[PDB]
Amino acid sequence: HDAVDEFINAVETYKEVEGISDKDALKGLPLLFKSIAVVWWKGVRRDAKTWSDALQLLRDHFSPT
Amino acid sequence: HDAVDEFINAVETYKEVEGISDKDALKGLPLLFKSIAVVWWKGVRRDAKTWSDALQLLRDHFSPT
Repeated sequence: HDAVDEFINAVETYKEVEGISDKDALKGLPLLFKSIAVVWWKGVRRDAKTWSDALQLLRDHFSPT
Repeated sequence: HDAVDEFINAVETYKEVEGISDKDALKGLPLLFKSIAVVWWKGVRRDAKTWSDALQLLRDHFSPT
């Protein structure tokens, strides 16, 4: 139940829900989740001041519009 | 159910299971999950050749010994 196990569950859930192949996943998912993680950390070191505002922020950054 | 939502669930599960405060979590968890993500990507661009070997790898890197 450590952080690494929860990280892997996220990646594997996403691979499953999106029906991504093992080959496309190996090629693509490490950089995608690396980008998410960097953006989250970047937006906390820049702006966010709260825990709820650190979560919400990452969403608004990957926004539908 | 996108990647960002699964990422947030991982972080929030970890915060909950470990009983981390909002203040310690804001300060600490973005860099921790950023590190995990970087290590995973690093170990795929270096060594791993398979999907099961990309998962397993990240574990062995955060190894108990």
